[PDB]
Amino acid sequence: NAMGSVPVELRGDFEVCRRLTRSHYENFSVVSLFVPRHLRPHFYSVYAFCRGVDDLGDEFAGDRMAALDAYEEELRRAFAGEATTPAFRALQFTIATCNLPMEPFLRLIEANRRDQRKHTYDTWEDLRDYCRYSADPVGRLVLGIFGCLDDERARLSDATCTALQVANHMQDIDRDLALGRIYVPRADLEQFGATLDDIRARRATDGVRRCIALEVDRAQALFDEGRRLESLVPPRLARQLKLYRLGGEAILAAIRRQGYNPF
Repeated sequence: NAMGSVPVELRGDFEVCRRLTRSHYENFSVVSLFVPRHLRPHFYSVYAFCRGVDDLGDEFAGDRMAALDAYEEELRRAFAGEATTPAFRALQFTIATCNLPMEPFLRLIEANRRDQRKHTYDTWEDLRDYCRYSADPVGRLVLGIFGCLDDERARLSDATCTALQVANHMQDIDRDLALGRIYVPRADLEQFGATLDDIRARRATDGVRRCIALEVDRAQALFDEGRRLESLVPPRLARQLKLYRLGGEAILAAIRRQGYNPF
């Protein structure tokens, strides 16, 4: 019972975070299978925060930018000790207890703005750069919760978080296409004589397959580099990281076992 490790006055607010988290993330029992009871509440508040950013995505009615600005306002208030939501009161306690920096929260907010303005990616560097906002900040906050957040370990965390997002992008070419987005870099397709039109026309040409393979290799190399973090953290966090890695590696392995063919 994670709720018992939080102060009595805050248990309601953390209960909200727990509800919002469990209902939004179907696999949360796996994501938190290793987290000690005294740290689970911080997972719930951080994940409720991410859910809040998700909800202001494609299906949100209203000025996305204005909504996100207001959400950023709430976030800053939570760092000033003047939160007004149950979710953000819980986050406020978490921020303080785990000494979390503000930048990763602001980057997750910015990730949503990045997704608004880009439907296609020109280069690998552009995709990598998106990952610095959409994927990396989660890993950094997780290290923060465990007392492991410094530049060296963050660097290794980022390799893993980025690897994971790429792996997921690659297995989700079809899903993303149906939503109006292509994450496969334009230059990496052209490097093998393919184009974005191939992706739109769901054609798994030799160029397409070689481009997917290039991304898979990049992500595998990032997993390999990320792996080092597993030796630098408490064993509970280490096993959690290993398991994210295994999941990501298995996604790559299924892509390979499909001849690098989405669709």
